[PDB]
Amino acid sequence: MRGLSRRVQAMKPSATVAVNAKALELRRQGVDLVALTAGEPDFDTPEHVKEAARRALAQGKTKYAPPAGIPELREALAEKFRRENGLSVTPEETIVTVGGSQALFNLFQAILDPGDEVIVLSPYWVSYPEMVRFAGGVVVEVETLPEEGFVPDPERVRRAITPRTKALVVNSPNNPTGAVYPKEVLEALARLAVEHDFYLVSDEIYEHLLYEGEHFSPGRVAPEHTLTVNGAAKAFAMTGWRIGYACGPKEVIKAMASVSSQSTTSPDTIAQWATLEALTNQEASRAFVEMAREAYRRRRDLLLEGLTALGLKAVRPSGAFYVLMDTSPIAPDEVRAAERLLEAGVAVVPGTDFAAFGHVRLSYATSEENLRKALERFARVL
Amino acid sequence: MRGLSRRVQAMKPSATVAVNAKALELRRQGVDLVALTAGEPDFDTPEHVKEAARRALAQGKTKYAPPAGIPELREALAEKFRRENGLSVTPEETIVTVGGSQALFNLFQAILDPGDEVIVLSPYWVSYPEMVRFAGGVVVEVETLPEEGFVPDPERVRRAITPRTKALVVNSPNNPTGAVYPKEVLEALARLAVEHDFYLVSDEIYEHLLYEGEHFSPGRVAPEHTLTVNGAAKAFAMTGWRIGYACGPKEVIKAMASVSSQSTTSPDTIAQWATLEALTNQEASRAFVEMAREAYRRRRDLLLEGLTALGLKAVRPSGAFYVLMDTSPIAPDEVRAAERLLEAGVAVVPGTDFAAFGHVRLSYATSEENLRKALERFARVL
Ligand SMILES: *Cc1c(COP(=O)(O)O)cnc(C)c1O
Ligand SMILES: *Cc1c(COP(=O)(O)O)cnc(C)c1O
Repeated sequence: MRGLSRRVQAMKPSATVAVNAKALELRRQGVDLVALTAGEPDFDTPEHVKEAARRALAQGKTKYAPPAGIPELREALAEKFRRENGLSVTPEETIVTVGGSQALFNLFQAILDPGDEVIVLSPYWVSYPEMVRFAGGVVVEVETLPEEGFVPDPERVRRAITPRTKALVVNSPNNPTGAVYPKEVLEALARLAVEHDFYLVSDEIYEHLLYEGEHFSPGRVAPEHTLTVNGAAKAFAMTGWRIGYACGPKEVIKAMASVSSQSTTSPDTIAQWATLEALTNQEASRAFVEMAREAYRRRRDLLLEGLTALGLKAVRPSGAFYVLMDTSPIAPDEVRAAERLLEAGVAVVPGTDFAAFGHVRLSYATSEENLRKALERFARVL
Repeated sequence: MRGLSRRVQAMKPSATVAVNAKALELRRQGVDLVALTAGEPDFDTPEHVKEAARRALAQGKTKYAPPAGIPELREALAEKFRRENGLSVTPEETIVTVGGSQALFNLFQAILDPGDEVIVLSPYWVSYPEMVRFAGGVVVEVETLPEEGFVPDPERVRRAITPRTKALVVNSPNNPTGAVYPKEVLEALARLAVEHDFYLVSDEIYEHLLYEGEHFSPGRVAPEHTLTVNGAAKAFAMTGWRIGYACGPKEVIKAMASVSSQSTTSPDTIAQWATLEALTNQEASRAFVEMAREAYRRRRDLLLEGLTALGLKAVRPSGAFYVLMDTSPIAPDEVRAAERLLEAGVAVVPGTDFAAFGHVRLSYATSEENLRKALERFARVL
């Protein structure tokens, strides 16, 4: 018999896609749009990393690599996690994946049985519920509030814990809120995992995109319960290279490697060698990170000042490059609001898919010139 | 609760790993071993491919690409499948993946529900039964005989069909046997798919490594029932770039792309542009393929002659770069024969994991000198 499987037919339709279609038809008819939808840095990948790629090519490093990644990179990862994050991990507790997205995918496939529950904090990155459901898991949502700066309340999270809880996903700095969680909150969440016996999944890919505060890794207090996900995508403008990495409990890391061996085999060899350089040449990478950080901060300040002048509400973010704007004064709901802005000449992402109802996500990974234009168009709508 | 999923724990041990452990121990204690274990070309990837990669780097093509692959590549794939395989496909019925292995992985996740049966023809590539069982499928084995040149009998396959049969996997040229199936057998297998309503999965990655006969794609006779898997890995010596592709029913291709968006997002962008060059620059690419076919042919003949003179049995291969050798005159089983050969100074792959019992896989993807050096060491195990 023919026909698709139940797991693939169950995939929910994105609201972001429908808005995006209307954006394309407008472009076709000559309409000038300013896009504030980018989920990746506007800067190109730094030359020290590109150069390392060129060397690998000439050195003929074009053969299959081990499922968990070339050993040199696994060693550099153990160094990065300890030095930058205060995490006590060995090279064997590290893994290279096809982007941080595959680390999360392999992780869920490795720890979830049909029926297992995963607590997610809304607004959340679109992929979390999809991944949990594709592995037969049950999504249990806990909401963070705008009035609380979108920082989780440990008390609201405890109420979502049941005998079936397998994991808790935390993402700080956060996409789409841009919130940075204080160390006290993160320690409180780690404590819940220890007491209730479940995994704490910490998505930290935005660690270097920080404007105020400190990036705390919960793996510092509960290493055997925490699975730290990270990658080179957002920090070094390497989204198209597809290189991510994680660390955590030996048996879980080993399980994730077995999944890669039956699916992707191993990440692109040239990209693994280029990433080793990004981690080893701290001087050149630090220079790129500081340059991007100062640029994003100027862009963020400019945006918030403008939004405030227009009377538009948006919680001030401390990390990443996003801003959740309240659309109440523009329309009754975020989808209708996003369509109105398109007609005004500004492309935004509706908050529907992130569970950020009544809000729209704005990205400041664009030039200041583009941010000023958008603010002008916002004024016209009001 | 903490712990691993059943799907990850269901994966059983490999005989290849166990013998490779002793092989690494001997290499460690100053032992010289000739390796005939390679599953990838010994040639480095051609310069024009490397050159397309450098251009992409210099042009800033390092951003996220669409889930099914960049539009330029999907269009080139349609042409390749039409021109080389006589398949009538559109760019929309085409998909780019992270290696041919991911194409197969996403396929089974998209079409298999727990209990659905898949028919594999033994000896088979180690990954087939792994991917089927991971998706909840049930493996049904149909044996191919050495006396029949490892070519399948449609009648034997027919007897294996039940109401629960979801797919049939065909691999020609074959790994590990090296057999090339005749157009008539492929047509017969395709018709069983249409007659009994199920999917025919055709793994054609070795299509260009053919010494005698013609390559036939069963998709020509059963388009609505056939998923054709291929890739740049073996033909253009690009195993480390991780780029594969497939074509087939529009709705299946669409479901495979959704699995990608939730896991790997999209294959490495630099590698996608490089692959486009390997498909469009026909003159440079054919020159490489022809040069490789010539070399593989010389090595094959050299190997078979040496085996025959030694009094060892082996079915003459028509494609790929493998040879299954009968280990009866050496040891009771293939694992012990593999261990005796190691001590004689030769590393080979036991046939256990491919279900090729009493046989050992030899790879001639190395220099003639190494092949000669290996045959010479074979005298010590008679
Ligand atoms: C970008 C991102 C990731 C991973 O991205 P990759 O491109 O797959 O490395 C994971 N989590 C969040 C919240 C992200 O924004
Ligand atoms: C090498 C191979 C593949 C795919 O390899 P990728 O490196 O993932 O492109 C598929 N089938 C067989 C039989 C192979 O030998």
